[PDB]
Amino acid sequence: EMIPTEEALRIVFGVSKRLPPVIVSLYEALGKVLAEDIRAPDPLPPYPASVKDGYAVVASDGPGEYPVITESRAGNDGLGVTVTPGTVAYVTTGGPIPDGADAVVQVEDTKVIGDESKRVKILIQTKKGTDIRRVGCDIEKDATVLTTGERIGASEIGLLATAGVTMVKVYPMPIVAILSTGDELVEPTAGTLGRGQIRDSNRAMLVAAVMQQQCKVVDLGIVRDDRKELEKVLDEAVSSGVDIILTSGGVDMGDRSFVKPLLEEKGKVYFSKVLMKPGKPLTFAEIRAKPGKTVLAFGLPGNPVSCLVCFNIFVVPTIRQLAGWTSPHPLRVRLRLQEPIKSDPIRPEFHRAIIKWKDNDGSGTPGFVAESTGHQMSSRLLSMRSANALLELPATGNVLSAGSSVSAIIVSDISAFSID
Amino acid sequence: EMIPTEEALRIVFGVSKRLPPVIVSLYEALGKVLAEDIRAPDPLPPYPASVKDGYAVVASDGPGEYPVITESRAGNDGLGVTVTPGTVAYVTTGGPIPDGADAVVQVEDTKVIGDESKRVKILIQTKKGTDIRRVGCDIEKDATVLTTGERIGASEIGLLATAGVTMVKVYPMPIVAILSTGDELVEPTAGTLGRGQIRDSNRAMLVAAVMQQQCKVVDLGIVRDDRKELEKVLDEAVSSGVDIILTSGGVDMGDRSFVKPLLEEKGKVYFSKVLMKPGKPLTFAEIRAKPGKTVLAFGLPGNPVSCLVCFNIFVVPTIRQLAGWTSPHPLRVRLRLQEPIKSDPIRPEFHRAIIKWKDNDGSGTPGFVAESTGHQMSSRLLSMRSANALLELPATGNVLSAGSSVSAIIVSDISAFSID
Ligand SMILES: [Mg+2]
Ligand SMILES: [Mg+2]
Repeated sequence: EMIPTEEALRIVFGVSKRLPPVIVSLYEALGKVLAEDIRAPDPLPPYPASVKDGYAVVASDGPGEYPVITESRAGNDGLGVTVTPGTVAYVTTGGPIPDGADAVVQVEDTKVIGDESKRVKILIQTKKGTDIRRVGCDIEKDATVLTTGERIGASEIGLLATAGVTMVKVYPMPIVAILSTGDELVEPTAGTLGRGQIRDSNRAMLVAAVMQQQCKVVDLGIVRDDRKELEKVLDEAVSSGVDIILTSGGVDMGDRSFVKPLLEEKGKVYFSKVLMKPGKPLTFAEIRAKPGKTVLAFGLPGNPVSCLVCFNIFVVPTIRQLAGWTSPHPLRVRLRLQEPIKSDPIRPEFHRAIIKWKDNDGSGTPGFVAESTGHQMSSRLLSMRSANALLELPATGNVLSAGSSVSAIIVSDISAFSID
Repeated sequence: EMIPTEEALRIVFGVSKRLPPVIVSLYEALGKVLAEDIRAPDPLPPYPASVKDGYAVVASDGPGEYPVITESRAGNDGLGVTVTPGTVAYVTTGGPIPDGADAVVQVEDTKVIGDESKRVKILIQTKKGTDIRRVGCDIEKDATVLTTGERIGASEIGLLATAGVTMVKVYPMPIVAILSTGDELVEPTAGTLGRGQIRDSNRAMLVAAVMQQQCKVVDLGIVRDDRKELEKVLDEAVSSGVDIILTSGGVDMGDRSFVKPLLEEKGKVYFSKVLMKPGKPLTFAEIRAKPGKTVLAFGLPGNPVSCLVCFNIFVVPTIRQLAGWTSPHPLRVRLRLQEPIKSDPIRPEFHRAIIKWKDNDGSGTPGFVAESTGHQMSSRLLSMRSANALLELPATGNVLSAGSSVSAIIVSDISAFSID
């Protein structure tokens, strides 16, 4: 009954489809994947431009004293002026090279002479083309500067701005609906708890996890253990326009667990048991919204750790696939254990760790190392605290010694890792 | 005159100060650093809770047929009912254990008997405490679940919700003002460019870079090469409440470069020349806003590459330090070059690369590898395209062969790295 994680992931990958592209403004494009190629409408620079503050010269003149016939910093400066042999022009970095000049001698290789007509001493012999950016040096006209499937970061925004593109065709992020289930739950605003009550922590945790993925959230609240109630919430969520529904709890054993029977009634359940610790009751379904698009549903396990681990392993790549990422899979690295860890005898375990890069990983060479977050019980959300990786432990039941190597899934921005 | 990058960074670190903490809502706390410890007001679970769907029993009774005297799923279910020797109670996962029961036998190790009073056959001999979470098992009452200086991610939001904390004391992000300088610039909305004009790309690039750091941006636009004009913009920016001002251009040589003289007049310039390629004219200053707080100013170089490299190396750790990060420094790793690279003979170079983790880094062991983004000229923003690292090349002027190892600064979320 329990399918391997690799199979469950292949099923999710084959079912999930990229969202239709949209047109957004320049700053709305940040973080999104391009759905069109971007072409430069003009060259960069669009005019021969100086690399230095100095003088535009005729290289063959060589060292000597010359009159300064114009000054060129921007725009129309020096328009219609020709730098002929025996003359020079002052230029600032980025200034347009006047017609006739063929090199720039930086100001450090010159000296101003006299005082009232402007004259300069060129102190070196330069070569044609020195310290000039030719037209199209950096970007040629009609070059493809960005391509469909490329994710937009800060330099890509810079390239869009360079090319004068301020309305961009991209793949959008999915809209995600989230609900919690359970008669024992109370809102996280609750003070004193009554007997048999706990605060709903999964919903806020998932809202935050989805916010970190840059998706709009639809918070559907706490749903009680009543089939008709959950049916109504799920039906309205499916017809609301969301792309993904996340539930937690009420998906495994127990006589008031209605998520799985409702997903089986409303859509197609691809799996409901995965060979993994934590996360074995994870349920994945596809529901058709009536005209009419597809909605993906993840029936996440109720235990807090299980809920977040399943989100990290299955929901994150699904969000990325819907958002057009060509490489949605998580970064996996190899690392060395800083302490001994016992694997499970039946299920491959995703053991929470805090990893860091060290100059010596224990073997004399630089590498990542990992520390366990401690007890791994699925009810213990403190085992996720500060965890930036999931160690992929095989189902051997053996104690993996300190210094041994394992594969690890990196789950939090690797560029925000705390240094050793 | 050119100070080493390590010295420039130490100066910035010593001058930069953590911002005063504020109180925010639960979801506004995501991404922020805690400025208080968080204590659990009650235990998790706050009642003895079942780990399984099954029956709460007296362990010493052993296998046998017993009447089901109550059912417990949440809240007050089973309140006042005592499970005595010779009786059992049905329980769902998370349900409160009735008084008198001391173990749970999961439903798979039982069978329902008869049909009309409820009776069950317990098929195993269990042990006291099996499949029960004692009060405080996961979190003890008054335990510190989160500490001052801890960054809040999704699991931390979950822990805040668990503890009923929905108003959180955190360090805020800095507010950042951004402007571009130059008579040659036009807005990125411009179509056909006139002679000697280019689109302003640095400002949008920096707005995006600051957005990626989760800071509010104040966009001050294009400023022309006029001392009084820039003075007015800088003066108003300083008194606006921002914490950081970023300029680009007009900071090195040239007779219409007013950023450096204005920073020297209005505040204290700590350095204006750094021994690095690109980025050597980087200028750093502290300005006092009149009552009255300190404002940090970075006079970034005008060349697009230089502008973003300096942002990545100097501004990012400054943002993080202001936002209370205890480890603001960028992740540095060791990696192997996939192609030969020529270092500079005078300045240590921050060479743009696209890095990835490989199962074989070329030496037979897993590791990061790097490819150059190509020509590294500072006017060529295409050299930043897709770059996720800066290779730290020493100032040797030698060709570093393919297969050699270098240090690299990771500049983009390592958990969003495209896999090999
Ligand atoms: Mg439940
Ligand atoms: Mg300028």
